[PDB]
Amino acid sequence: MNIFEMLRIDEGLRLKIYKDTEGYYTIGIGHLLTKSPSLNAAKSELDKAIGRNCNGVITKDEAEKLFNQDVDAAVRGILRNAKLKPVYDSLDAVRACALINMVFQMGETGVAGFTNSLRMLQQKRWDEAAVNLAKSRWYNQTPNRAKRVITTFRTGTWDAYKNL
Ligand SMILES: [Cl-]
Repeated sequence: MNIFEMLRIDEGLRLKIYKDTEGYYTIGIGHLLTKSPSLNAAKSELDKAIGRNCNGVITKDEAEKLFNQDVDAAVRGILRNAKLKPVYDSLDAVRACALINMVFQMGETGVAGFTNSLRMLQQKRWDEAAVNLAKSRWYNQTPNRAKRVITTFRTGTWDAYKNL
């Protein structure tokens, strides 16, 4: 298991434009297109992103292209973040992927607000951090996903993803 397989499990893969859990226009492997309610605006962003006339749809290879780009951005993001970097550098591999997972899903700015969880993760207070992590809109809105990620932070293993 690696970050790509992990995210693939959490985001699924859709070739036509879809509304995500928050009702936002997205496609591929959780590639957010736009926060606006406009399908056309989403269609525009899709074309701009792919660099061709797609008319709301893409291929698997293009999806994977967005995907590779998005994963890289999250990492680069974390590494550039004053608040995220120290935590990220402090984690073992497996746990680091979980941080990437959250950033991919919510953005670096959103994750940077889990101040207390962040500190706990920094201190290696696994169980304590898992509890704090659960006291969030994140967990209340996407419970099964949030559970997998928290379990990962708690155990340092891929178990939450085994057998899926
Ligand atoms: Cl969920």
